[PDB]
Amino acid sequence: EGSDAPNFVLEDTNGKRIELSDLKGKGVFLNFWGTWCEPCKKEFPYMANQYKHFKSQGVEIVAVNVGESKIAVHNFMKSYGVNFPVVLDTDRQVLDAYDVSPLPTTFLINPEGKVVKVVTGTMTESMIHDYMNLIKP
Repeated sequence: EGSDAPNFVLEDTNGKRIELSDLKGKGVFLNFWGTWCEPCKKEFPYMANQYKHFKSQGVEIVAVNVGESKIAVHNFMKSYGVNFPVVLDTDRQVLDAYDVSPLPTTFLINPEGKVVKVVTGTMTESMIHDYMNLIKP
């Protein structure tokens, strides 16, 4: 069932604009994070490993960075082996549209574009696997 996921358009660290509604038809694992955030750091390698399994099953990750710069985010991506889309919520407009407080917070969006599950806090690799299975087409 779910609720409609608020649409947004944000850049990646190359300046490419990504619009959430353009990912309809795929599951979207929408993860809010910051470079300073320890529970975020812990789960990033798990996300990358699971993405290897689920990209070919029609799950996309969109990891929304809260407020930091292209260079800070680039450096983090390289350090953590990020192999999936990362966008920059430069002014917290997307954070606020999702009503996110602590980091990380994750929204599991089905192929219809509806939020079916919300997860606050760090996620184990087993949990991430389950979450991606939930939203795959």
